[PDB]
Amino acid sequence: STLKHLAIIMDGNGRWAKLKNKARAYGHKKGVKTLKDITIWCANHKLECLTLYAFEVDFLMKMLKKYLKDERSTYLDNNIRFRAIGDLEGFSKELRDTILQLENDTRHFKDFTQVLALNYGSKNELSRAFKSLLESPPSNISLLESLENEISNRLDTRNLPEVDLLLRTGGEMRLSNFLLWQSSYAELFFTPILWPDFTPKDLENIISDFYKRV
Amino acid sequence: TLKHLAIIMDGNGRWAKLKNKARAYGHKKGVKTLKDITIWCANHKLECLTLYAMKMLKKYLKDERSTYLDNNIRFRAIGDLEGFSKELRDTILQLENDTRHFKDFTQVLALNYGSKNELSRAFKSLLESPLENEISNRLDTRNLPEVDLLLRTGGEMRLSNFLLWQSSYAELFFTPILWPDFTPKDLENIISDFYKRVRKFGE
Repeated sequence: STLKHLAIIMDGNGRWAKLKNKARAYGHKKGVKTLKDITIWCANHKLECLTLYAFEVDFLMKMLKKYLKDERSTYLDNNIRFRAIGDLEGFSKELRDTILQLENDTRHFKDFTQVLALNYGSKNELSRAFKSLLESPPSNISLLESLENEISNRLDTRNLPEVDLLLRTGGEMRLSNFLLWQSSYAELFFTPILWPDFTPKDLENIISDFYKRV
Repeated sequence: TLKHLAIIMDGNGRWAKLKNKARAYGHKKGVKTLKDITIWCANHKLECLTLYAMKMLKKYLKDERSTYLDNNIRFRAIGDLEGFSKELRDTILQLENDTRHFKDFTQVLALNYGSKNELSRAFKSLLESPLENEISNRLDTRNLPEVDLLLRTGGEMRLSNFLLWQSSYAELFFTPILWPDFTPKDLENIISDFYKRVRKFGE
């Protein structure tokens, strides 16, 4: 309805494990679970887009690819379109290929899309969109004065609705270079609840307040 | 470490309807707030103060020219100045010129400003006359530091197309206080909080 695109900055995973005198890796696992819970909830409640801010380095890109392979079924199952934003060029060929794969094998699900920000940075994304216009300018570029519409479609999020509600768990109140362009008019919410302790119920209360604001 | 403070002045209209008066009275009051906050930031050694902001503007630039000079306050405007009259543009440019010698504190009024539009003008500039840092220096704010604290008065919680690129890592603050009721005292509590926050992430 009024809330079509929800974006979430998942924070508090490490800090969570710590507070329970546990290993950081243990926190990132519950975090990943909450992620699944949150995307399914959203898919089941008619939301069009859900964007998650996700991100030796050679090993983490391997866990991702194994991760994406693990959940490949859960997407196709619930009919969730997978999409990835960020600088994919910085990933291993093996990973950038699993992603482009999962993306294409889910392109048809046009009702609810789950977007993962991987090796993503708003300034960088906008930089790449610029590099795109310098390499492939639009024919009527000489007759143009405003490039906002040109820029919007060169962004990784091309064809995705603008962010309606941007949420940050973990207590911090910063944007952290996340969807700056796409969140220029998004309703901002913040909560001290660590990501792993974040449940779908919390999401409901927050969404309830969203409408109140509107 | 608090060098650049950006503020979205909002709530001038609700303040007016509340006191049962026309918007003009609220904006009139909001100009005093602006002046007081500005002078307060100069006295406390901030480096830059950016404010998100018709007949009133030319008037303001006219009657306040004196306080910018007395207080050693450098004036600078950002936004799309083209959309302004040939007369309004002169006052603005002239004021930037009559104050360019001040180097300690700078006050930036965002006039006819849009963050998406500013990025659009810098891009166009780059194409025309040729990464992240190159785009940055093409922005209206090119010579100022990144925003450290972005505060929004009025109660609303959204950036509203304001300094999006320049505020990517800024600490966000929201206050229900309406711009005309906002005082230097409110600003101080907020700045004390900003430092408490800066101390908490390192723990």
